[PDB]
Amino acid sequence: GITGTWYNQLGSTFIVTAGADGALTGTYESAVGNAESRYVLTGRYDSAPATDGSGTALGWTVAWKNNYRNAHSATTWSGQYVGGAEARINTQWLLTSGTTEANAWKSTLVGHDTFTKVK
Amino acid sequence: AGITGTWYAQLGDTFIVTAGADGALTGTYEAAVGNAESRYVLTGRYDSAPATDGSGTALGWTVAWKNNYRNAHSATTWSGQYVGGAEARINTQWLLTSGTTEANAWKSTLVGHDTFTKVKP
Amino acid sequence: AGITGTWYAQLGDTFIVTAGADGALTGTYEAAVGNAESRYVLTGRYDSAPATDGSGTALGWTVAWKNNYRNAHSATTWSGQYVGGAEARINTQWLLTSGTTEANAWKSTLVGHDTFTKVKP
Amino acid sequence: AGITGTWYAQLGDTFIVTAGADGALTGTYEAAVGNAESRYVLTGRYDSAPATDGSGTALGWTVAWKNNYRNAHSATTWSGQYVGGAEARINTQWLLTSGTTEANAWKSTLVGHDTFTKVKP
Repeated sequence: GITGTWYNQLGSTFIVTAGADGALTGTYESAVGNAESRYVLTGRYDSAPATDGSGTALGWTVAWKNNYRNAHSATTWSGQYVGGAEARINTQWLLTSGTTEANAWKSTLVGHDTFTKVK
Repeated sequence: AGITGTWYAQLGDTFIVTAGADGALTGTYEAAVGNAESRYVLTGRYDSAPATDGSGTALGWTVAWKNNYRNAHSATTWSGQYVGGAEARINTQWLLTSGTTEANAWKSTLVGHDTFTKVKP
Repeated sequence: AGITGTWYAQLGDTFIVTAGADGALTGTYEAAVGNAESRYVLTGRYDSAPATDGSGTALGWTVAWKNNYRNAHSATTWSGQYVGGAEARINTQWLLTSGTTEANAWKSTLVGHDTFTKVKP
Repeated sequence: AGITGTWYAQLGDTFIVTAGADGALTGTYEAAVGNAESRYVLTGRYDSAPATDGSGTALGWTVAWKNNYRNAHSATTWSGQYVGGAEARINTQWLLTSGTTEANAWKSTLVGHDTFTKVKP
């Protein structure tokens, strides 16, 4: 259910491959923030989920550095894939910026993203 | 250079990571228990060209809590920064999401924080 | 300010709040079931002089999950912003902390999000 | 009785709180250098009849960052538990939401953690 292209509510495009033993690999393209073009993503998912109607736990990380720019920051998404006719990946995310020690307390933004298979 | 090696959490957990020249993090996370049955694959990303100014290096990684022995139907992501020097640290916040039914989705995700050091607590 | 009145969560919950002239939020939160054992005191604060540039109005509140009928030994805080207009919303993220032993403190806190609207979902 | 008094954050901030018989938290938060332009109203709730099994006492509170002297158009909520004994502490996680435009809403909310103690660190 997981492998393929996913779209967030704000325009961002997540292209992922789910490996048979739990690897997530792919690319992320953000429509907002200090970002441009595509960024490598890597993560993990539960490759043997329950069959009781539960979602499939997963997570991945993007470091906001590519050949175009470097935002000195990284976002992790943690959530679950929910299959069926209206399939979705429901996430919460943490975006941590590299900071000085004086600004560490404000290094990390939190949010949520629901991804769907259609725009 | 600074990131690659072994890191210890405040409560006994250990992880060993290699930081690739182009931003990959790969390694193993070992829950406090200490045995093989408590070792899990870790994968993530870091800023491989960080600011050269005394600021942290941004990073994140994921562990799905499934290995050859156990499966919690859960995954944790840590988001943070590495701070180098005599008392080097990785300061993180994490989210642990469990697979749930739709009715219980509201209570799927735990949040916390952890500081990792190069020496045991 | 547009905050005073009734708000509805995505999953059935209702709260009724008064926003005081000097930044107080006071009211009652009613869990989705809306029976008589589902009402709890809420208290919080908001920006009583927000920006006039089109920005939202920052606010937060807490409910401790104890009333005359039951005690869940837990508390939720919501942090967010009020957005006024034809489709007014309060956009929030929340943290629900349960009383735990030290051993289980790592799993004490759930995180989530909710959007409150002036009409039912 | 355990909660009422002065608490110190790791970073230098101070707050003074009274815990009411029926679950109210009321007080003042001081972000250094505390004189007045640094003092803010805090209000929240706590579990006034916590479990007797060794669990912490759940609580939460909000500060909107406006006073008679300044206004940051933001609000922080802390969610945590009070743990009593010789080394009493309030262990929290917090959310700080700023008023934003709709375009900037995605970056409206900071997350962190604060452990408060009865002696300054």
